[PDB]
Amino acid sequence: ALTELEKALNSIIDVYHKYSLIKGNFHAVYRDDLKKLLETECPQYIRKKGADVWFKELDINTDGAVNFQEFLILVIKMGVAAHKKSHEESHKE
Amino acid sequence: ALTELEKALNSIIDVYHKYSLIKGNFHAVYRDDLKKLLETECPQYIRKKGADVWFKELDINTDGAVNFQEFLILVIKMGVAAHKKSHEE
Ligand SMILES: C[As](C)(=O)[O-]
Ligand SMILES: [Ca+2]
Ligand SMILES: [Ca+2]
Ligand SMILES: [Ca+2]
Ligand SMILES: [Ca+2]
Ligand SMILES: [Cl-]
Ligand SMILES: [Cl-]
Ligand SMILES: [Cl-]
Ligand SMILES: [Cl-]
Ligand SMILES: [Zn+2]
Ligand SMILES: [Zn+2]
Ligand SMILES: [Zn+2]
Ligand SMILES: [Zn+2]
Repeated sequence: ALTELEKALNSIIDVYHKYSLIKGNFHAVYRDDLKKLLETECPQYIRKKGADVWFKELDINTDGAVNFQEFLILVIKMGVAAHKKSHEESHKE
Repeated sequence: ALTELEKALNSIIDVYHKYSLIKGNFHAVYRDDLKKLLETECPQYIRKKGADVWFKELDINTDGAVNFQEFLILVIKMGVAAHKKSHEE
């Protein structure tokens, strides 16, 4: 049996693999792959920046693809934004 | 509606609040609280480091607790490790 934290991380892994297995290297999310990822998995405040802008920022080692480690940058920024908004809703700030 | 990615993040947030709401400042996880988190939410290869060792690593500003930002360090390291180990055995 897995813990909720373990199942959450495996879910994030499955989301990445969903788009990394589309073509080419199995641990590479290419520009067009990331576009479909943003439109399907991400909310509007993430989408508005566009796939081209996100791809350029996420491609840390500049190899023309997004690996899982680079993908976590997007995941964490979403997590922070989600937590920040929920914190601002519980408190009438 | 919520995407699979959004739900996973909410679960992670819920996991942190589960231990931060125990006592004192509700936005802070203390040493005993972290030990509880590690023993309940984390796999063996993560636990083997030690609760005291993990706490010193996570409490980077040394205010005596792990806040949400510091907690994400653990989440990131666990995520990388889980992915790496999922492609083994
Ligand atoms: C609802 As809260 C513990 O993020 O202030
Ligand atoms: Ca690929
Ligand atoms: Ca890259
Ligand atoms: Ca607390
Ligand atoms: Ca701290
Ligand atoms: Cl950005
Ligand atoms: Cl609170
Ligand atoms: Cl908090
Ligand atoms: Cl592999
Ligand atoms: Zn919080
Ligand atoms: Zn609060
Ligand atoms: Zn506040
Ligand atoms: Zn993988």
